[PDB]
Amino acid sequence: MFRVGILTVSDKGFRGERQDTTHLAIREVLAGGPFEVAAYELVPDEPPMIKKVLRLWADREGLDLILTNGGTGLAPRDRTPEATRELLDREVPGLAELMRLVGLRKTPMAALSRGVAGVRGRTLILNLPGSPKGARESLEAVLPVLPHALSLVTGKPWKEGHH
Amino acid sequence: MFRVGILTVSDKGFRGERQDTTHLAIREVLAGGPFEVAAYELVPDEPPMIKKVLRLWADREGLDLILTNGGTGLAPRDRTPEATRELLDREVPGLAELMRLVGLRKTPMAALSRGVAGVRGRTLILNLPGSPKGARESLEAVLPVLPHALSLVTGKPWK
Amino acid sequence: MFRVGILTVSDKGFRGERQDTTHLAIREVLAGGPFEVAAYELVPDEPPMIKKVLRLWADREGLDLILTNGGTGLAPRDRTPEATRELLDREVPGLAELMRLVGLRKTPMAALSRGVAGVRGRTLILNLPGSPKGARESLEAVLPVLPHALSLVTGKPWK
Repeated sequence: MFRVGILTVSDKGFRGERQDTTHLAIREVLAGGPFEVAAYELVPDEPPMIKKVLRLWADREGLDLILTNGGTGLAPRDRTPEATRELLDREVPGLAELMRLVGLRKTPMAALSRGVAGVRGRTLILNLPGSPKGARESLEAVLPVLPHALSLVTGKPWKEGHH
Repeated sequence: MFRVGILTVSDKGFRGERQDTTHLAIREVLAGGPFEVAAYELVPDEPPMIKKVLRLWADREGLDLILTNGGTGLAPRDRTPEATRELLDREVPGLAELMRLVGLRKTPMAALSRGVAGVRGRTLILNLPGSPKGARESLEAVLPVLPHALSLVTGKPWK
Repeated sequence: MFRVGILTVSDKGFRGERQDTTHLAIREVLAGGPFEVAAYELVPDEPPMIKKVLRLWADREGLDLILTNGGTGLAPRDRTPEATRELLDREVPGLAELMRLVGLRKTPMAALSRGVAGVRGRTLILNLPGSPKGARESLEAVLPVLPHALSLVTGKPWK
C-alpha cells in the first residue's frame, strides 16, 4: 500500500469552474491496486510553485508516489519536466519511456511527452501528460511494474491483490 | 507548410571520398508531406562546422525543421549529437527514441545511433543516422507525429 | 575477438552470503561469439570500488568490453549507473534502451533498470541488471549489434 499524491499542473486550473477530469482518470487507473490517494492539488505553470509542492510532498509529507499531470508538451510554457528534474536525486528513464508508450504501436502522439521519472528521497515522481486519455494510457503502461518500483524506492511492502 | 534544412555530416563525403545519396532518401520521405527543402549543406565530422550551419538555419534563416544525417555513430569522430546538444534549448527524447526504432522484435542497428532531438528557438532539430537506409527508416519512424510536433514548436499550422 | 570483463556488483555476493551465478548466465550468452572473458571481479554497492575496477579495466588492462551486472535498480544502495556514467566519455543511450527490453507488449521489470551504456577511451561499458534472468535477457537484447559496436569503439575489425 503506497500513498499517492496527484498534482495537476496548469494555469487553466485557476480560471474558474471546470472539473479536473485528468485527476479523475488517474484515480481510476489506480483503483484496486496497492494505492491510496492521500493528496491532490492544482498548481500553476510556474516552475517555482511546482517545485514547492513537489518538495513539500516528498520531503515533509513523505508521499511514496507523486503523479503530476500536464506541462510536458512541446509548448514553451510546458516546463513541468524541467521543474521536476531539478528536484530529483536520480532519474528512472525506463519509466519515462513507458509513459511515451515506446514500441507499443498504441498512440503515436504519446512520443512527444517530455515527462521525466525519478526519485527524490524516498518518493517516486512521474510526469504524466495533461489530457485524461494521455495520463490514462501513460499510467496504465507503468502500472504493471509500479508496485515493485515503489517497494524498492520506499522500502515499504505491498500485497498482490484487490485493495 | 514547414521549411526544412538537410545537413549531411560526413568526413568522407566532405573531402569528396564518397557521394551523398542519403539526402536523396530524405527528400523522398519528405515529398508528399507538408515540407519544402529550403537548404542543403555537406560538412565534415567537425562540431564547429556542424554548429555554424545549425545556428545559421535556426537563427538567421529561421527554418522550422533541421534534419541532420550522419555523425551519430560510435566512431570516435562521429560528434553530431554533442555538437547539436550544445545548441538546444531543450530536448525531445521521444523523437530520439523513435529514430532508434525502439520496440522492434528484431534488435536494430538503429539502436547504435546517438542522435538527439530538440528545439532551438522555434526550430526542431533531429539527428538522423548517416546511411541512406538508416536515415530513411528513422525519418519514417517520426513522420507520423512530425507535422504536429512542428506546429507546437513553430506555431504554424498545416493541412 | 573482443576481450571482456565481467564486474558483478552485489553486497550479498561480496559479503559471501550467496554466490554469483549471474556471471555464468553472461558467459553463456557470449558463448560462440567473438568474445573472450579476460577478467572477473566482484564488488559491493560502493561507488569507489565500482569505479576502481572500471578504471583499471578500461585504462590499464585495455579491455574492449566491460559488462557490469547489479546495482542498477531503484533501491537506495543501487548506484552502479551513477558510478559508471561519471567515467564515460560519451553515452550510447540506444544500448541502455535495449537492455530495458523496451517495446514488449507486457511491461517488463527490465524497465526498472537504470543501467547506462557508454564509452571510456576505447572500451565499451554496459550496465546489465543483476539477476541471472535480468542480465541474460538484457544482454541477449544487445548481442546482435554488440560486435559491430565494438569494432567501431575499439577500431578492431570484425567479419
